Amino acid sequence: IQLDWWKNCVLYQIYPRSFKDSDGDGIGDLKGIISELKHFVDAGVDAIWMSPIFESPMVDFGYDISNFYDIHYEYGTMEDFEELLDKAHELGLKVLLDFVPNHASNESEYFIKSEAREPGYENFFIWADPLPNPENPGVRLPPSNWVSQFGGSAWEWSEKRQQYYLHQFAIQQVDFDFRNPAVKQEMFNIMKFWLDKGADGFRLDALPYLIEADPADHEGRYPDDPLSGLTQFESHQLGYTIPLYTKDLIELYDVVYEWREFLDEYNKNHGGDTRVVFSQGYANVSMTMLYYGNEDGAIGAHFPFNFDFITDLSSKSNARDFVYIILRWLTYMPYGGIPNWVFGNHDNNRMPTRFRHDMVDGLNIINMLLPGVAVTYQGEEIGMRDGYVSWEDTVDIEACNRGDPDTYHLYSRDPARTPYHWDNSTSAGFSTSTNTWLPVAEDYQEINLAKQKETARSHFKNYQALTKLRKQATLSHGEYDIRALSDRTFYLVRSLPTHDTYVLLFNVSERRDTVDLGRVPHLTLPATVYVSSIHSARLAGHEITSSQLSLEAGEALVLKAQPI
Amino acid sequence: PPTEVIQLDWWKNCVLYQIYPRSFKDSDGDGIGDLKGIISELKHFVDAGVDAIWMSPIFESPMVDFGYDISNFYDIHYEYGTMEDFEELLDKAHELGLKVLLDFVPNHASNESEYFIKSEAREPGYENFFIWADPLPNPENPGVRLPPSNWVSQFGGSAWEWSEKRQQYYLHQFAIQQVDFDFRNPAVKQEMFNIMKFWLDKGADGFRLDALPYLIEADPADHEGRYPDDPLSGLTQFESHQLGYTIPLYTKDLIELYDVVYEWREFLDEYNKNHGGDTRVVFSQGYANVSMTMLYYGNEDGAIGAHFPFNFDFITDLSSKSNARDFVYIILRWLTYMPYGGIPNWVFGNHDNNRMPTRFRHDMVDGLNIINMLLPGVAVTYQGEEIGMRDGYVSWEDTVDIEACNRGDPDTYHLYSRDPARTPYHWDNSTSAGFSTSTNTWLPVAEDYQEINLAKQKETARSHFKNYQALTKLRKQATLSHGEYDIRALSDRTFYLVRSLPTHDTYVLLFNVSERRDTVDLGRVPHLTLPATVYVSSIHSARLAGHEITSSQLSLEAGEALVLKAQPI
Ligand SMILES: OC[C@H]1O[C@@](CO)(O[C@H]2O[C@H](CO)[C@@H](O)[C@H](O)[C@H]2O)[C@@H](O)[C@@H]1O
Ligand SMILES: OC[C@H]1O[C@@](CO)(O[C@H]2O[C@H](CO)[C@@H](O)[C@H](O)[C@H]2O)[C@@H](O)[C@@H]1O
Ligand SMILES: [Ca+2]
Ligand SMILES: [Ca+2]
Ligand SMILES: [Mg+2]
Ligand SMILES: [Mg+2]
Ligand SMILES: [Mg+2]
Ligand SMILES: [Mg+2]
Repeated sequence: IQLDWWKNCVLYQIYPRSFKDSDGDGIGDLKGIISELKHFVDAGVDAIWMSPIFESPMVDFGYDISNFYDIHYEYGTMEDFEELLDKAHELGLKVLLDFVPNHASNESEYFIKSEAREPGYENFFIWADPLPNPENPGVRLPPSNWVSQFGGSAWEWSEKRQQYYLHQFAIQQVDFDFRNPAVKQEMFNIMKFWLDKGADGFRLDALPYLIEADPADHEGRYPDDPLSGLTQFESHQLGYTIPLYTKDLIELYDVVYEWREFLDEYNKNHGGDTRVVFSQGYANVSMTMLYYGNEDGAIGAHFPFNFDFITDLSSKSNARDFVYIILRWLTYMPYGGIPNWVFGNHDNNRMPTRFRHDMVDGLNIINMLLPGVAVTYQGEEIGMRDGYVSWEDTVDIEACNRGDPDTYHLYSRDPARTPYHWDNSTSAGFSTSTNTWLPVAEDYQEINLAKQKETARSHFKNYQALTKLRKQATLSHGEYDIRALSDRTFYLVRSLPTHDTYVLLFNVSERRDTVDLGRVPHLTLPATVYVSSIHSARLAGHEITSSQLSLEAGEALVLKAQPI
Repeated sequence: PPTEVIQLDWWKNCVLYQIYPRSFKDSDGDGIGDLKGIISELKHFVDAGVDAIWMSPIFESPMVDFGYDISNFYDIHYEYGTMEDFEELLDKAHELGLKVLLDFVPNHASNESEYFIKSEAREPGYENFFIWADPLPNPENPGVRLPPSNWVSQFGGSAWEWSEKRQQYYLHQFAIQQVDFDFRNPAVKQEMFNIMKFWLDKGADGFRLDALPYLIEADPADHEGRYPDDPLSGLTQFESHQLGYTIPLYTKDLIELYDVVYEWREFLDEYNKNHGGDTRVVFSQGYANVSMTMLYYGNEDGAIGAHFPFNFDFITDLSSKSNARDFVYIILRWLTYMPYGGIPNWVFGNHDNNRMPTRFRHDMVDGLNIINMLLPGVAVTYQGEEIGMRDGYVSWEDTVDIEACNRGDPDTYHLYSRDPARTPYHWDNSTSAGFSTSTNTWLPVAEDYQEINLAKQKETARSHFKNYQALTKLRKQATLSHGEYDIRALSDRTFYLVRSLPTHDTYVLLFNVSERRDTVDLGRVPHLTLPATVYVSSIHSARLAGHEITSSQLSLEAGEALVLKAQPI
């Protein structure tokens, strides 16, 4: 039976500001994306989601939204967006928008009206009174010790309103009150507006932070978060507190289930292709699985993002660690759940930087060959590395607020946001201008899409071979078997009776490894190399005939073998 | 017809039972368990379907750490009995077909050992038997003596004790009275061979080897001729005398310890080659991360170590906070990380940790013993798990565990004390649960002995003990010794474990580990064809052994566990 599109799509995250500049201002834009929609068809991408493109002061490059109903002028107009949707659908692509429900810009009308106590907006954000200060009574203390994800107090004093407002993110990102039925209605209004425009669904931002302790349950006070007791964190630094009262509250999931109830209604009433929500939240695996639904029968996000290849694996990982981490989502996911696999995003170091340059193909093979949904971040299809960004060039508010000239590199997301490497032209073909909002990585001459399209073997040609492979019943409907053959090498087998068997072998280590292919289930020899790492001695079409296989450091093969 | 199978070597699928001799059976009314006690109940292990027993330490000991402080590694502690009682235990155990393993503590000796008395005196052959160090130079005021480093004892305080006699510090990672051997001393390493040969020659079938993570510490040659400080944890809740104040980078899990273990295995392999009869084995004790734990089996350069390291995952990583997905995921860790050729093992308790039904729940006893017995490899049972013994209440006044006496006080002792898991075994409802004829026992008998005792569980229709016997009996079936395993969660509440083998019966555990009821589709369980028969059920299950499962829809109560017997694949 053929699956609904979202159950095995290749999903590509576009960071619009760094994708394509169509107008020589050094800033990626919608006309730029429209100009390269054909790239997604060439790559074998099914669906694109864009990081935020709504009206925003750009304090957090779009995650601070001042109007949820119109396009950010630097990216273009409502008309450009409508054209992007039209041409993407024409090419067969699905298009998801980055919805940011936790917070609004302090330049939003919601906030201005709330700060001024305009009726029906007074309780739109979290507003609280100061505490008195025993050590210097002149210096007001905030309602609680809560710490912002971007450093300092999560509480900002409003001169105008004579109260503190909550900001789990930047001072300029103001936390909506999700116990307010008017806030919750406004979220339906925003989603209805963009679905009415033709959007294929939403990526839902920062959900762990939706709800904080109600002061009603704590004698009218905001309860302090427990202390970590780690001496490397001072009271203004993220890590000083354990976010017991400020993150992963059980009530956040009820909001998500209400969103899915609304979306299921909409899909029923409008028909056509299913519109989906994919949720973003870094949390422990059990809190992450409540985004899918709960055991009482609630249904949530079509899936929450799996960040395990970001959070729990790196160049420090061995083959047993790879297998053990891959098994986590597969062990914890509810029955009928769609697995997904994320290798990078705009908040984390790029895939080849976190792992090694020689592991790029193996990592893209894992993404494409595991059951479910492959997620690609902008650049991973060509093996883009972290770009060098000086203190002087750093614009990430997280790095500016938490960091300084000596430390900024511990915090900055900018190195994973440097402009896309189209070719070896000025600014790697991202712009006609040499003034890119972030500096272009120094290695764009070695690493760009044009070069990879015209070399016999490249990351991009491997990417294309893998997205093409996902059309095979073996990958859409086959079983999986995964195990380590040593500390250095593991296998992943997809099998399905009467259909071809596909086997990943991946030496994730820095050393040669010789493995016994007789230990691999469902693998009969001779077998044919379908894809090999760009540094493999073995080419596509090569026959593997010996049961003893030496893999070089980082080497990955996909073998096509006889059906079970 | 059912295929023939070649029987496994004994140690690859034994049920291994840990005896804590002080708490097992008092034969003489002193309230202290003893060897004649154990001899009198060797038939209990045959009745239970145990293949091998290991005893916590019975060697001469001042009893500061109840046997782990050994003053003579070549004789028996007088409270437990004599060498002759030991020889008698071995003979009668072997006559009944049991294997017997001794617990040997290689890391440290009693300060009452001749080794330490000779070492403290700088006697030739023994001066460098232990780790002796000068004070750290304190030029900033030479008046005050500083210890060699900030190292913290596992039992609280400095790991360094000043000897007025020798005018140097000695290392004790445990109690002041437990002195760390120098494992870079070839004479120490040879003495460890001499001890194991002596007990193998008596006819021990092998050893459990204690506290192996602590064998080797940093060599001052690598740190400019001083003992390097352990890094600070920087946790606000620990001061410099408190375990937790340091990270044991220079004091635990050093790579050189594994070379000692591989040398033990080399010595044992040669001994087995030169004596024949059944393989003698070493099982290693070490609490460490999974990568450091698997190095006990061997390494990927071909080194071979312990027959296995103990798997403590059901103690360290699962509890009553765990759901069915946690259970599966933790079970998969040993199976994923274990090297090719390695024998899995499963440990639910010991003399250092809370009892299984206390860590989990009282309603989970059967399900936990089923997991132990149905998983592939070796089931390890701690004294009392076969009847579902719970922790005993032990007051501060009755607390004798040196770790609690050193680290704890009237308000805190319960955080550290191992005594609740060491309370005397519940034989029956007589005086002191039939452990002793006296009302005076070395630790108090748990208050629930009238409700939880072996004799009662033999007389009643359904019991933890009767389920245990049924499971150890099932382990003789080819499906459990030789069969494949499949394990997955059906929900957050219920997982399955299927043992299957073409032409032999299929066996399926279904376990609701949650506090809520769960209904599951048995159609999702691989190799399960209905109708199927309940082989074992939890003592409060709606289903008795022999109950026919015909419906593909199965409702399980909180804690309920079933083993189903189903037609061969
Ligand atoms: O380091 C970023 C920080 O924020 C998270 C929260 O889920 O990411 C999302 O939310 C932020 C505020 O809207 C954005 O800055 C970020 O870009 C967005 O993806 C996590 O990545 C992390 O905790
Ligand atoms: O809490 C006790 C402490 O010691 C360990 C070390 O592996 O256990 C063994 O070593 C001790 C000293 O010989 C004994 O007191 C203990 O009974 C013995 O099992 C661990 O359980 C722990 O780290
Ligand atoms: Ca919030
Ligand atoms: Ca030692
Ligand atoms: Mg532009
Ligand atoms: Mg970060
Ligand atoms: Mg006695
Ligand atoms: Mg303890």
